[PDB]
Amino acid sequence: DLLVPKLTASVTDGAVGVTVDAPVSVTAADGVLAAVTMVNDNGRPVAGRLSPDGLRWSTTEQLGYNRRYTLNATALGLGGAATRQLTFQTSSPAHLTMPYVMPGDGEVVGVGEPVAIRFDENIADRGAAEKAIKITTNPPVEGAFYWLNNREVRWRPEHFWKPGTAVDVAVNTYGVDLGEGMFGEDNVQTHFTIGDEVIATADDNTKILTVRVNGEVVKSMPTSMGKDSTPTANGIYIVGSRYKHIIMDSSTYGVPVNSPNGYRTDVDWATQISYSGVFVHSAPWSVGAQGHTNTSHGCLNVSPSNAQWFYDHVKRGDIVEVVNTVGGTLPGIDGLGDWNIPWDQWRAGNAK
Ligand SMILES: *C(=O)CC(=O)[C@@H](C)CC(=O)C(=O)O
Repeated sequence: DLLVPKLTASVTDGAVGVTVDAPVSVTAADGVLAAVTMVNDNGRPVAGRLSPDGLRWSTTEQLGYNRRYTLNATALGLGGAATRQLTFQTSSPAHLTMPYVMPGDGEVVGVGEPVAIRFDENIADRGAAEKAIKITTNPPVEGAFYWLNNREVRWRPEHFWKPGTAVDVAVNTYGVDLGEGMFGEDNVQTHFTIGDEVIATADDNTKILTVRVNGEVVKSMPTSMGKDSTPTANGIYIVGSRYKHIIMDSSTYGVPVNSPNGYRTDVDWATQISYSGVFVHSAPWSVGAQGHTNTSHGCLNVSPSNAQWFYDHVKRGDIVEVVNTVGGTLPGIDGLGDWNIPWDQWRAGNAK
Protein backbone atom coordinates (compact mmCIF):
# COMPACT_ATOMS: atom_id res chain seq x y z
CA ASP A 1 0.00 0.00 0.00
CA LEU A 2 1.89 3.03 -1.32
CA LEU A 3 1.13 6.32 0.45
CA VAL A 4 0.00 9.59 -1.10
CA PRO A 5 2.27 12.55 -0.21
CA LYS A 6 0.93 14.95 2.43
CA LEU A 7 1.45 18.72 2.43
CA THR A 8 1.65 20.67 5.70
CA ALA A 9 2.12 24.44 5.89
CA SER A 10 2.85 26.71 8.85
CA VAL A 11 -0.22 28.65 7.70
CA THR A 12 -3.69 27.55 6.62
CA ASP A 13 -5.81 28.41 3.62
CA GLY A 14 -8.23 31.23 4.42
CA ALA A 15 -6.10 32.39 7.35
CA VAL A 16 -6.05 36.11 8.15
CA GLY A 17 -4.03 38.26 10.55
CA VAL A 18 -0.96 36.17 9.82
CA THR A 19 1.95 37.78 11.66
CA VAL A 20 5.03 38.49 9.56
CA ASP A 21 7.46 38.08 12.46
CA ALA A 22 8.18 34.56 11.20
CA PRO A 23 8.92 32.78 7.91
CA VAL A 24 6.28 30.67 6.15
CA SER A 25 7.16 27.01 5.61
CA VAL A 26 5.80 23.94 3.82
CA THR A 27 6.58 20.33 4.65
CA ALA A 28 6.14 17.09 2.73
CA ALA A 29 5.41 13.65 4.17
CA ASP A 30 5.37 10.34 2.28
CA GLY A 31 6.99 12.14 -0.63
CA VAL A 32 9.10 15.17 -1.48
CA LEU A 33 8.36 18.74 -2.50
CA ALA A 34 8.59 18.96 -6.29
CA ALA A 35 7.38 22.56 -6.53
CA VAL A 36 6.69 25.42 -4.14
CA THR A 37 5.78 28.98 -5.10
CA MET A 38 4.48 31.92 -3.09
CA VAL A 39 3.36 35.13 -4.80
CA ASN A 40 1.90 38.33 -3.40
CA ASP A 41 -1.36 39.87 -4.64
CA ASN A 42 0.43 41.54 -7.55
CA GLY A 43 1.90 38.21 -8.64
CA ARG A 44 5.42 39.06 -7.51
CA PRO A 45 7.23 35.89 -6.30
CA VAL A 46 8.55 35.62 -2.75
CA ALA A 47 12.08 34.31 -2.22
CA GLY A 48 12.14 30.82 -0.73
CA ARG A 49 14.47 27.89 -0.13
CA LEU A 50 14.00 24.14 -0.47
CA SER A 51 15.99 21.84 1.82
CA PRO A 52 18.40 19.43 0.06
CA ASP A 53 16.36 16.39 1.12
CA GLY A 54 13.38 18.05 -0.58
CA LEU A 55 11.23 17.79 2.55
CA ARG A 56 11.12 21.40 3.77
CA TRP A 57 10.54 24.71 1.98
CA SER A 58 10.66 28.09 3.67
CA THR A 59 10.56 31.76 2.76
CA THR A 60 13.93 33.50 3.08
CA GLU A 61 13.08 37.19 2.90
CA GLN A 62 10.81 39.55 4.81
CA LEU A 63 7.05 39.18 4.37
CA GLY A 64 5.08 42.41 4.06
CA TYR A 65 2.26 43.87 6.11
CA ASN A 66 -1.17 44.12 4.57
CA ARG A 67 -0.71 41.47 1.90
CA ARG A 68 -2.51 38.56 0.33
CA TYR A 69 -0.09 35.73 -0.40
CA THR A 70 -0.82 32.64 -2.46
CA LEU A 71 1.10 29.42 -1.86
CA ASN A 72 1.31 26.56 -4.38
CA ALA A 73 3.05 23.30 -3.53
CA THR A 74 3.24 19.88 -5.17
CA ALA A 75 4.60 16.73 -3.56
CA LEU A 76 5.60 13.54 -5.35
CA GLY A 77 5.96 10.10 -3.80
CA LEU A 78 5.89 6.48 -4.95
CA GLY A 79 2.23 6.63 -3.94
CA GLY A 80 1.43 9.51 -6.28
CA ALA A 81 1.13 13.28 -6.33
CA ALA A 82 -0.63 15.96 -4.29
CA THR A 83 -1.11 19.68 -4.82
CA ARG A 84 -2.44 22.36 -2.48
CA GLN A 85 -3.22 26.03 -2.92
CA LEU A 86 -3.28 28.28 0.13
CA THR A 87 -4.10 31.97 0.27
CA PHE A 88 -3.66 33.96 3.46
CA GLN A 89 -3.55 37.59 4.58
CA THR A 90 -0.93 39.13 6.84
CA SER A 91 -1.34 41.64 9.66
CA SER A 92 -2.75 45.01 8.64
CA PRO A 93 -1.40 47.53 11.16
CA ALA A 94 -3.22 50.73 12.07
CA HIS A 95 0.10 52.21 13.18
CA LEU A 96 3.82 51.53 12.87
CA THR A 97 6.43 52.28 15.51
CA MET A 98 10.18 52.41 14.91
CA PRO A 99 12.53 51.39 17.75
CA TYR A 100 15.85 53.06 18.56
CA VAL A 101 18.43 51.24 20.66
CA MET A 102 21.24 52.70 22.79
CA PRO A 103 24.10 52.36 23.35
CA GLY A 104 25.59 52.23 19.86
CA ASP A 105 26.74 49.10 18.06
CA GLY A 106 30.35 48.10 18.72
CA GLU A 107 30.57 50.72 21.48
CA VAL A 108 32.47 50.23 24.74
CA VAL A 109 30.61 51.71 27.71
CA GLY A 110 30.75 52.03 31.49
CA VAL A 111 29.37 49.72 34.16
CA GLY A 112 26.22 51.78 34.70
CA GLU A 113 25.07 51.72 31.07
CA PRO A 114 21.53 50.34 30.67
CA VAL A 115 20.02 48.95 27.50
CA ALA A 116 17.63 51.53 26.07
CA ILE A 117 14.87 50.93 23.54
CA ARG A 118 12.99 54.06 22.52
CA PHE A 119 9.96 53.87 20.24
CA ASP A 120 8.63 56.80 18.21
CA GLU A 121 5.08 56.05 19.39
CA ASN A 122 3.37 55.25 22.70
CA ILE A 123 3.32 51.52 23.40
CA ALA A 124 -0.12 50.24 24.38
CA ASP A 125 1.13 46.71 25.14
CA ARG A 126 4.45 47.05 27.00
CA GLY A 127 4.49 43.33 27.78
CA ALA A 128 4.56 42.52 24.07
CA ALA A 129 7.45 44.93 23.58
CA GLU A 130 9.44 43.39 26.45
CA LYS A 131 8.85 39.88 25.12
CA ALA A 132 9.99 40.96 21.64
CA ILE A 133 13.31 42.22 23.00
CA LYS A 134 15.96 39.50 23.27
CA ILE A 135 18.92 40.38 25.49
CA THR A 136 22.01 38.18 25.79
CA THR A 137 24.83 38.70 28.28
CA ASN A 138 28.27 37.12 28.69
CA PRO A 139 29.06 36.22 31.29
CA PRO A 140 25.31 35.67 31.91
CA VAL A 141 23.58 37.91 34.45
CA GLU A 142 19.99 38.65 35.46
CA GLY A 143 18.30 41.89 34.42
CA ALA A 144 14.83 43.36 34.01
CA PHE A 145 12.78 45.85 31.98
CA TYR A 146 11.44 49.14 33.33
CA TRP A 147 9.71 52.01 31.51
CA LEU A 148 10.85 55.60 32.04
CA ASN A 149 7.93 56.87 29.98
CA ASN A 150 5.34 55.61 27.47
CA ARG A 151 7.97 55.24 24.75
CA GLU A 152 11.28 54.17 26.29
CA VAL A 153 12.02 50.99 28.22
CA ARG A 154 15.28 50.18 30.02
CA TRP A 155 17.03 46.89 30.80
CA ARG A 156 19.76 46.46 33.42
CA PRO A 157 21.20 44.07 36.04
CA GLU A 158 20.65 44.39 39.80
CA HIS A 159 24.17 45.76 40.22
CA PHE A 160 26.61 47.55 37.93
CA TRP A 161 27.86 45.49 34.98
CA LYS A 162 30.93 43.32 35.35
CA PRO A 163 33.69 44.73 33.12
CA GLY A 164 34.42 42.57 30.08
CA THR A 165 30.78 41.57 29.73
CA ALA A 166 29.31 41.34 26.23
CA VAL A 167 25.76 42.57 25.73
CA ASP A 168 23.59 41.66 22.74
CA VAL A 169 20.31 43.47 22.12
CA ALA A 170 17.91 42.06 19.52
CA VAL A 171 14.78 44.18 19.11
CA ASN A 172 12.61 41.81 17.07
CA THR A 173 9.52 43.98 16.78
CA TYR A 174 8.75 43.54 13.09
CA GLY A 175 5.45 41.72 12.64
CA VAL A 176 4.68 42.04 16.34
CA ASP A 177 1.38 43.45 17.60
CA LEU A 178 2.46 46.06 20.16
CA GLY A 179 -1.15 46.88 21.01
CA GLU A 180 -4.09 48.70 19.46
CA GLY A 181 -3.09 47.86 15.89
CA MET A 182 0.42 49.21 16.31
CA PHE A 183 3.15 46.98 14.87
CA GLY A 184 6.93 47.30 14.69
CA GLU A 185 8.13 49.06 11.54
CA ASP A 186 11.40 47.11 11.62
CA ASN A 187 13.92 45.25 13.79
CA VAL A 188 17.11 46.59 15.33
CA GLN A 189 20.14 44.76 16.67
CA THR A 190 22.94 46.33 18.73
CA HIS A 191 25.91 44.75 20.51
CA PHE A 192 28.25 46.40 23.01
CA THR A 193 30.87 45.64 25.65
CA ILE A 194 31.35 46.69 29.29
CA GLY A 195 34.70 48.45 29.78
CA ASP A 196 36.51 49.44 33.00
CA GLU A 197 34.68 50.31 36.21
CA VAL A 198 34.79 54.10 36.47
CA ILE A 199 33.04 55.54 39.52
CA ALA A 200 33.37 59.20 40.48
CA THR A 201 32.04 60.25 43.87
CA ALA A 202 31.22 63.86 44.74
CA ASP A 203 31.13 64.34 48.53
CA ASP A 204 29.50 67.57 49.66
CA ASN A 205 31.23 67.18 53.04
CA THR A 206 34.67 67.42 51.42
CA LYS A 207 33.70 69.25 48.22
CA ILE A 208 35.88 66.74 46.36
CA LEU A 209 35.05 64.69 43.25
CA THR A 210 37.04 61.46 43.51
CA VAL A 211 37.46 59.34 40.40
CA ARG A 212 38.07 55.63 41.00
CA VAL A 213 39.10 53.31 38.19
CA ASN A 214 38.63 49.66 39.13
CA GLY A 215 38.80 50.51 42.82
CA GLU A 216 41.83 52.80 42.50
CA VAL A 217 41.79 56.54 43.17
CA VAL A 218 43.32 58.19 40.12
CA LYS A 219 42.03 61.75 40.32
CA SER A 220 40.81 64.10 43.05
CA MET A 221 38.95 67.17 41.86
CA PRO A 222 37.99 70.13 44.01
CA THR A 223 34.44 70.93 42.96
CA SER A 224 31.68 73.45 43.51
CA MET A 225 28.20 71.96 43.28
CA GLY A 226 24.76 73.55 43.60
CA LYS A 227 24.30 76.45 46.02
CA ASP A 228 21.73 75.80 48.77
CA SER A 229 18.76 77.24 46.86
CA THR A 230 19.59 75.22 43.73
CA PRO A 231 21.38 72.18 45.18
CA THR A 232 22.82 69.24 43.29
CA ALA A 233 20.60 66.21 43.92
CA ASN A 234 22.11 63.24 45.74
CA GLY A 235 22.14 59.85 44.06
CA ILE A 236 23.56 57.84 41.19
CA TYR A 237 24.11 59.50 37.82
CA ILE A 238 24.92 57.71 34.59
CA VAL A 239 27.41 59.49 32.34
CA GLY A 240 25.85 60.41 28.99
CA SER A 241 27.31 62.56 26.23
CA ARG A 242 30.49 64.66 26.44
CA TYR A 243 31.23 68.00 24.77
CA LYS A 244 34.36 70.01 24.01
CA HIS A 245 32.12 73.04 24.44
CA ILE A 246 28.38 73.56 24.75
CA ILE A 247 25.90 76.34 25.42
CA MET A 248 23.94 75.37 28.50
CA ASP A 249 20.40 76.71 28.20
CA SER A 250 18.19 76.37 31.28
CA SER A 251 15.06 76.56 29.10
CA THR A 252 16.14 73.23 27.61
CA TYR A 253 15.52 71.84 31.10
CA GLY A 254 12.25 73.60 31.90
CA VAL A 255 13.62 76.71 33.60
CA PRO A 256 13.16 80.02 31.72
CA VAL A 257 16.49 81.79 31.13
CA ASN A 258 15.06 85.12 32.29
CA SER A 259 14.13 83.40 35.58
CA PRO A 260 15.83 83.80 38.98
CA ASN A 261 17.32 80.33 38.44
CA GLY A 262 17.61 80.60 34.68
CA TYR A 263 20.91 80.81 32.81
CA ARG A 264 22.54 80.56 29.40
CA THR A 265 26.20 79.64 29.73
CA ASP A 266 28.83 78.71 27.16
CA VAL A 267 31.10 76.16 28.89
CA ASP A 268 34.09 73.98 28.05
CA TRP A 269 34.61 70.25 28.52
CA ALA A 270 31.07 69.36 29.51
CA THR A 271 30.09 65.85 30.53
CA GLN A 272 26.33 65.38 30.95
CA ILE A 273 25.17 63.17 33.81
CA SER A 274 21.43 63.91 33.92
CA TYR A 275 18.66 64.81 31.48
CA SER A 276 17.68 67.46 34.03
CA GLY A 277 20.83 69.31 32.98
CA VAL A 278 23.53 68.30 35.45
CA PHE A 279 27.01 68.53 33.91
CA VAL A 280 30.59 68.08 35.00
CA HIS A 281 32.21 71.04 33.20
CA SER A 282 35.01 73.63 33.31
CA ALA A 283 34.17 76.45 35.72
CA PRO A 284 37.14 78.87 35.80
CA TRP A 285 35.06 81.66 37.37
CA SER A 286 34.62 79.60 40.55
CA VAL A 287 38.05 78.00 40.96
CA GLY A 288 38.30 79.86 44.26
CA ALA A 289 35.10 78.31 45.63
CA GLN A 290 35.79 74.76 44.43
CA GLY A 291 36.61 72.50 47.38
CA HIS A 292 35.07 75.03 49.77
CA THR A 293 31.68 76.41 48.72
CA ASN A 294 28.80 75.44 46.41
CA THR A 295 27.87 78.18 43.94
CA SER A 296 26.34 76.50 40.87
CA HIS A 297 22.78 76.03 39.60
CA GLY A 298 23.38 72.33 40.07
CA CYS A 299 26.36 71.34 37.95
CA LEU A 300 29.60 69.99 39.33
CA ASN A 301 32.02 72.87 38.76
CA VAL A 302 35.67 71.89 38.42
CA SER A 303 38.90 73.37 37.07
CA PRO A 304 39.44 73.62 33.29
CA SER A 305 42.15 70.94 33.40
CA ASN A 306 40.10 68.58 35.59
CA ALA A 307 37.10 69.08 33.29
CA GLN A 308 39.17 68.15 30.25
CA TRP A 309 40.62 65.25 32.22
CA PHE A 310 37.08 64.08 32.97
CA TYR A 311 36.21 64.49 29.28
CA ASP A 312 39.24 62.42 28.22
CA HIS A 313 39.00 59.63 30.80
CA VAL A 314 35.29 59.15 31.56
CA LYS A 315 33.00 57.46 29.03
CA ARG A 316 29.31 56.90 28.37
CA GLY A 317 27.97 54.56 31.05
CA ASP A 318 30.51 55.41 33.73
CA ILE A 319 29.06 56.42 37.09
CA VAL A 320 28.95 59.63 39.10
CA GLU A 321 27.67 59.46 42.67
CA VAL A 322 26.65 62.49 44.70
CA VAL A 323 26.43 62.22 48.48
CA ASN A 324 25.56 64.41 51.48
CA THR A 325 24.23 67.48 49.63
CA VAL A 326 21.23 69.44 50.87
CA GLY A 327 19.31 68.36 47.78
CA GLY A 328 16.93 65.45 47.44
CA THR A 329 17.59 62.36 45.34
CA LEU A 330 17.80 62.22 41.54
CA PRO A 331 14.51 60.91 40.05
CA GLY A 332 14.81 57.29 38.91
CA ILE A 333 13.13 58.19 35.62
CA ASP A 334 15.43 61.12 34.85
CA GLY A 335 16.82 59.30 31.84
CA LEU A 336 20.21 58.90 33.50
CA GLY A 337 18.98 58.14 37.02
CA ASP A 338 18.00 54.49 36.46
CA TRP A 339 20.10 53.18 39.36
CA ASN A 340 18.23 55.29 41.92
CA ILE A 341 15.28 52.87 41.63
CA PRO A 342 15.47 49.94 44.09
CA TRP A 343 16.04 46.57 42.40
CA ASP A 344 12.79 45.06 43.72
CA GLN A 345 10.83 47.93 42.19
CA TRP A 346 12.81 47.76 38.95
CA ARG A 347 12.53 43.98 38.71
CA ALA A 348 8.78 44.16 39.32
CA GLY A 349 8.74 46.50 36.35
CA ASN A 350 5.79 48.52 35.08
CA ALA A 351 4.50 46.75 31.98
CA LYS A 352 1.03 46.68 33.54
C1 LIG B 1 24.37 73.30 35.31
O1 LIG B 1 23.31 72.90 35.74
C2 LIG B 1 24.66 74.77 35.41
C3 LIG B 1 25.51 74.98 36.66
O2 LIG B 1 25.08 74.62 37.76
C4 LIG B 1 26.92 75.57 36.52
C5 LIG B 1 27.14 76.15 35.13
C6 LIG B 1 27.18 76.62 37.59
C7 LIG B 1 26.44 77.92 37.30
O3 LIG B 1 25.39 77.92 36.68
C8 LIG B 1 27.02 79.18 37.76
O4 LIG B 1 26.28 80.16 38.00
O5 LIG B 1 28.25 79.28 37.92
